[PDB]
Amino acid sequence: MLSPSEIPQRDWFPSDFTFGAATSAYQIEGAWNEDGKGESNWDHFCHNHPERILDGSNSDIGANSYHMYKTDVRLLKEMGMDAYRFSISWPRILPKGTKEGGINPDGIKYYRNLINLLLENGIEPYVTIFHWDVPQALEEKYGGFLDKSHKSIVEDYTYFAKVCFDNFGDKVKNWLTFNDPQTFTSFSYGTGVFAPGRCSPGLDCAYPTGNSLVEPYTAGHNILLAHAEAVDLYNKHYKRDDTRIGLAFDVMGRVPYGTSFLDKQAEERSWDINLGWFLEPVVRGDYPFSMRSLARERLPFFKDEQKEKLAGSYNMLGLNYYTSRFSKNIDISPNYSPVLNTDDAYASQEVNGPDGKPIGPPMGNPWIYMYPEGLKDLLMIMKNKYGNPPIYITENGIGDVDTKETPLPMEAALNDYKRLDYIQRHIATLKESIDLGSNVQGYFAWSLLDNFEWFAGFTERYGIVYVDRNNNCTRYMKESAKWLKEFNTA
Amino acid sequence: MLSPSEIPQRDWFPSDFTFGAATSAYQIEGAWNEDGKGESNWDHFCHNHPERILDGSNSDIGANSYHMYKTDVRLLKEMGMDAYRFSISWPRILPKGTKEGGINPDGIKYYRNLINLLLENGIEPYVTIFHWDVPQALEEKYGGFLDKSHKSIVEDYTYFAKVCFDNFGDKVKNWLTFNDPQTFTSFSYGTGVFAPGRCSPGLDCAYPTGNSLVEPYTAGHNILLAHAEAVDLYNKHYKRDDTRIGLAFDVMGRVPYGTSFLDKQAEERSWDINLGWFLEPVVRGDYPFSMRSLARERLPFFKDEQKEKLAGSYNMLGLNYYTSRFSKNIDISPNYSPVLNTDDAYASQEVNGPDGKPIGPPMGNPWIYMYPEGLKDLLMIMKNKYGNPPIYITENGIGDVDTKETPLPMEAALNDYKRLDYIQRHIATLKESIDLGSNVQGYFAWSLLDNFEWFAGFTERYGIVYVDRNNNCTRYMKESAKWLKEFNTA
Ligand SMILES: OC[C@@H]1[C@@H](O)[C@H](O)[C@@H](O)c2nnnn21
Ligand SMILES: OC[C@@H]1[C@@H](O)[C@H](O)[C@@H](O)c2nnnn21
Ligand SMILES: OC[C@@H]1[C@@H](O)[C@H](O)[C@@H](O)c2nnnn21
Ligand SMILES: OC[C@@H]1[C@@H](O)[C@H](O)[C@@H](O)c2nnnn21
Repeated sequence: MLSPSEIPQRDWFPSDFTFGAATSAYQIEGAWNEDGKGESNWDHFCHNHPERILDGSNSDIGANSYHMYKTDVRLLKEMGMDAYRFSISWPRILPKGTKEGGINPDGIKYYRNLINLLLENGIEPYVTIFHWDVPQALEEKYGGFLDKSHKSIVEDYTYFAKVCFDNFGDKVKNWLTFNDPQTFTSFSYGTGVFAPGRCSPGLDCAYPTGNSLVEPYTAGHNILLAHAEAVDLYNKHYKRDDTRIGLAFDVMGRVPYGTSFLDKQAEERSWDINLGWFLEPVVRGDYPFSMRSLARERLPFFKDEQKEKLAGSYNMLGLNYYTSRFSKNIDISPNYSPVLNTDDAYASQEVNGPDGKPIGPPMGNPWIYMYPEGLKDLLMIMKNKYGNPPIYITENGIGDVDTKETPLPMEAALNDYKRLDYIQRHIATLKESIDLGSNVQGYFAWSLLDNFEWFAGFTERYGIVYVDRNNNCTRYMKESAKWLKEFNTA
Repeated sequence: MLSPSEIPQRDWFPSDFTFGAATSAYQIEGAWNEDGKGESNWDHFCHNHPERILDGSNSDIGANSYHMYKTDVRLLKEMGMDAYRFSISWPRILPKGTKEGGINPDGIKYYRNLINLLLENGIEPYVTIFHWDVPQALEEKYGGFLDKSHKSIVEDYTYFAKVCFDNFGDKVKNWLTFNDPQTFTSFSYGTGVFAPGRCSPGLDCAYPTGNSLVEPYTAGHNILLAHAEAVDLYNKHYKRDDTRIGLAFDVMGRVPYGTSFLDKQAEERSWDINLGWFLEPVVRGDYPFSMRSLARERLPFFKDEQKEKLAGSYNMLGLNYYTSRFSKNIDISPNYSPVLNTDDAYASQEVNGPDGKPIGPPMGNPWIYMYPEGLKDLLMIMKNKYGNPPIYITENGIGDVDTKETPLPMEAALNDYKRLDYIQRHIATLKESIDLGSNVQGYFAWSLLDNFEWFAGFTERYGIVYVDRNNNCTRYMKESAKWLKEFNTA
């Protein structure tokens, strides 16, 4: 519903600016036990706990992109995308997760063929090493990223990254070590809505025998140690002058709930716990002060050698931006006690401001509210506080609800003008942000394809391309994809 | 040192703006054991521990203002001062510190006569109820402001305030319950340089059997409870349309040491622990979040009733401003624990910036560096963050060093061009601050009179009027005083 002169055009942006789409391995690949692939944490969680997926489903098939990857590339090419963000399945490459367990050559051939095909079609691969799919072998051996020794997972992740660099590094110039460390740790070990489904006693998850105040910080610490080890390896033995490594953060914009200075403080604590938790370690080598003061002993300390490896451990940064929240102060008092790790921010995160209105229009699912102004706020924080590094918006989109009780007619799914409007408004925000001096360099639509949306199952469709599961995952371009084609190829 | 067009003029300010000078009872009065007056904490400290005073002195005589108050008023009148800020000696009024012990009629009569003399000369009294002189009887009974009951000291202070309102309130329209709660608690119970001289075991004070991490907060909590109760009493039974009550805070300006956001965070924590510690309770009903997060259990909680009495418990506020520091970050770490309560800010306070130069030129004594910009910064914080309430600069001045090893010749002491330049520059800053929207309404030069400068004894002269103690405490106007007379009466 933007007027014609407000619709973004490709020539608003630099010639070397990048437009792409994004997927992740567990969400699209299927072929969960084919050609030597080992079980993952998510295979295990979905198979043993279908009650913890909203529609009882799994990603045994997904979008069948293991078998249908060629048509994925054709879609990207037809839309004139500059790049494709996808992830590598750790267990597909290393079925037992370790060096000892062996490299799976069919796993390697799959990603090799995908990468070469993208490149022969003029499409740049942006490769996520880890997008939440831990080999179940490692989960059973030492709990994966829960590894209390801060050694085994770091070595096993580092070797995995090495295998990717050896086998794909000659063709891949853009790596991201981790995707959404914050969501992964908080949801897997805090609320337990993600595999393996752990949380404190008294809380509603599959395994209420963890600790929602400690385990998320343990896993987060292991993620940062792993990231720093992998980047140290990459810089020393793999990086060339035109290649880049980083990681991608999930981030909601934060706006103070009211005019009180207390809500400004709340807002700052909220940026810190969401983004700062992982950003500040890679920028300066330690967690934010606020988190140290509030989580205290539950947040591990780094060795000085590890801080050195952490500080400056990126050439670029990914931001996965979807929505924003109002941050409202909570005082420290004997009547409040944190239950979840995210409660350490002493701030409630509200959809509705003091007027009772949502921060922006609802996009249809339980959590996405359209607030492009938050993207601008975030890019200005990256510019003015964190050194203005090269930024890619590695995910941005909405999920159309499609359930057994309230089906989404294919016709309505394809006429996705709500998604299109949302994409247009966020892209236009990026131009406004560039004009203000943001070092943002690209934008990736989250979801080339309708796919398995984690604990939501297939109840939400995020694709710019529809996937008919009743057929054989046949792909049809939605209106959003048709505009992106027009946009890129004018 | 200011050029002619830069020297402030009286018509730079509104016609109802207030220029004055300031003293305190223990510092000027003398007559320490006369006319029924009870012993105070400072009598006890100086007499029993002369080794803790730099020149071994006491204020048995002070500037002899108990006997010489008439010439104090004559001096104020000659200078055209609109107002005089002085304090009431708790033990001069209530020798045992309680209702039980009785009111001392000669004490009442003294302050009655001073107040009446000031008013018939057209000088408005600004009366500080407590400027650090606790009746020693209360110190011996329950530790004074250390009272772990949070009850006895509150009742005794509130009764003291009631006696002041009952006996002087018909003539006094401007009351300050407390002077420098931060300095008083930190120096009395943290570093122990002030009476009664308490600090943690291992530290250099007269009685290293306290707790520098706890006692200052206990004392601070009792001060705030006493303030709230006295103001509640005042509002209910004594306040009129044209009268006002508040308190006065010591505050150094804070500037980030470097360009790093970490030093901006350190700067904020420093404002919080210096100013916010006592300001935020009277503004909103609780301590700053940063202090609760860092001091934790060492900082007591308020009852809901107490929070309600505290919030908005002022019609005006005093700021005692002399200097500023650079605030430099200190990370939370296993290799650092606070020793003094002020270490809870996790910031070092530096005189010299990263270029090795001082924040501003030294004024002569150990701690005062001239930085009038810091006053403007402080006034903008009061304006923008804390509601822009009516503000009086209730102290501003410098101390001229005068010692047995390096005497200050009387002529050099009277030609106090360094003091005059400092006073002129800060009054100029107030003009600039008012145009920027500050609700500042007056300025009081600290020290009508050369007086007893606490642990420094008589080694520092802060007067605009010189006091010759080798004669009969005879007063001579310095050049600062002469310029102020010209400024006020031109
Ligand atoms: O999968 C659920 C999604 C995550 O993908 C996002 O990272 C997260 O910010 C969010 N908030 N609520 N639900 N979610
Ligand atoms: O929830 C929608 C998408 C998920 O599908 C992605 O896997 C995840 O990386 C992400 N983070 N923020 N929101 N998302
Ligand atoms: O004596 C030292 C002086 C005290 O006497 C002042 O009253 C106090 O506010 C201050 N802070 N820094 N140094 N001091
Ligand atoms: O140290 C100089 C003066 C003391 O003489 C005053 O008693 C005190 O109220 C104050 N606070 N700030 N600086 N000072």
